[PDB]
Amino acid sequence: MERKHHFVLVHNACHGAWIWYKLKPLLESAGHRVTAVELAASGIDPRPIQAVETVDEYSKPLIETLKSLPENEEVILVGFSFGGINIALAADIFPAKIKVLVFLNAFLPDTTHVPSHVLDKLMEMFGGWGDTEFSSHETRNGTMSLLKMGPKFMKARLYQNCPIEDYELAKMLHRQGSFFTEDLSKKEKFSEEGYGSVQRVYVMSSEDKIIPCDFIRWMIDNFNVSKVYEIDGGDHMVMLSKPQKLFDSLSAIATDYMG
Amino acid sequence: MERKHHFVLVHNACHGAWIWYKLKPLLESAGHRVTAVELAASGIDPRPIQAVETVDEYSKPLIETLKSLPENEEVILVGFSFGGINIALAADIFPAKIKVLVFLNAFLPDTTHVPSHVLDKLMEMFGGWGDTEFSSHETRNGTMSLLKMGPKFMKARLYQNCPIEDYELAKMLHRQGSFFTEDLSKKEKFSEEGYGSVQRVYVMSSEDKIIPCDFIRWMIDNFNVSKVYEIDGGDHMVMLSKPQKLFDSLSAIATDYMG
Ligand SMILES: [Cl-]
Ligand SMILES: [Cl-]
Repeated sequence: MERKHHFVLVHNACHGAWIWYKLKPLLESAGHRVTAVELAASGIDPRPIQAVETVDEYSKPLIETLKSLPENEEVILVGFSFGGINIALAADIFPAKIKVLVFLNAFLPDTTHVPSHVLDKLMEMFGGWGDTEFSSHETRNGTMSLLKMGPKFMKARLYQNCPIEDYELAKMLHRQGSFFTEDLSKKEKFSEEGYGSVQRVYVMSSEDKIIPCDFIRWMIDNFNVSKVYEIDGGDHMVMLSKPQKLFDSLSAIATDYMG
Repeated sequence: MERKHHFVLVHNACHGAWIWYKLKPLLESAGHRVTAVELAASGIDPRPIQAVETVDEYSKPLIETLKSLPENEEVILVGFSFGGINIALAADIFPAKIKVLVFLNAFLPDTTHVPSHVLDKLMEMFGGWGDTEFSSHETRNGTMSLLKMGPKFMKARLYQNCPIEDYELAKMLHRQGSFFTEDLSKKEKFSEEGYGSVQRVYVMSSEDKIIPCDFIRWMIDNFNVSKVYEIDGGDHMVMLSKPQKLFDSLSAIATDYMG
């Protein structure tokens, strides 16, 4: 039998581990191991976002998950949306624990510009946020920009190809979050020796209404990847709209990083 | 077109509003209004269970939902498992807002024994807690007993007839909870003039492995209902294993209390 892999899955801002509830059993039925991280103030994490004042604090449960792996184990690290930023922060700390980073409908940062750069670029040309609620929270680290998605924005821009049940679930579970853009704009740039050394692929949905295909090509042109996979018909929440096709993409990646 | 109704849906201990993600759109597509309540320290509520020391505090979100209804509106109030206790507490406060109580695989308290009676009986009877973790927390008014479901327990006793994705989702979202047995033992008996005045029906799954079909009969024998509905092949989490059959039962209940 083909050697199986351990996938570590990292969710998007304002969501939680729960988003992987369709994908996780598909991977485990194929014989792979899956860890679905719950970031700080996400899902059922007990902290409010107001208590998590920096991106490193946000990302700590992922760093802990990697720190805790047995010696010499390497994972397939999948980051979704803002999850791309978290996996890049993880790869600058534990590069040798990661076989390949998988940027799934994700922010793909570089090692030349400040770590906020690709978010700043998107926020400039984002289109509408709809009924999304923006608020500020003042901290010792400076002012944190918070957001709470609105349900019309969710339906139109994130979940438009998802079953109604998944949209209802999402309504029931999403939380106020942050993209930590202030904090990312002050952080030291991601390193070529850490992050930049790790193998990376991109998986894009063809109907992502949040992270459009032109912006993705821009990111990749600033920071190349070894291969691009496309999921036809996926919305942004591709693990909910097209879990099987996502499985297929992940499987194809895993067959490339046998070794 | 026949008259539609507002269903207020109340989840079990250690879960949250999310359990209703399948049922809610089935009920709304038929023209009914649904409010899926999140109780305190449940789901994404921001409190820990330790902070909610009394069943009244636990149930506050449900009381608030009922208080906020316009004048003269009446709902079908569905309580699932522990949710039976919550809906009896609500019916003792706002009996006039409730067209009918639906006890869904639920604890069905009486107006004769102390409020904890049916919980205390199940706890004497039941020998399948498995890898459930039991613990205490001392409050200024007494010991509060807590529980955290174990995953094996969940699979065997609650989710055995659910899709594997539902079980994975539940692993991702269940929380430490409580049946408030000490607080319920100290509380005034449920009243005849409030709770006991409201119409009530029971909906039972035929394969409930935590609230056994014989114990349901014992409760109903102890405190009668207008009508009993049975969902064939449902496990305890029948809104996840048999959501269309549950929708059928609720649709039948709405037609008997039509107005
Ligand atoms: Cl995001
Ligand atoms: Cl319960």
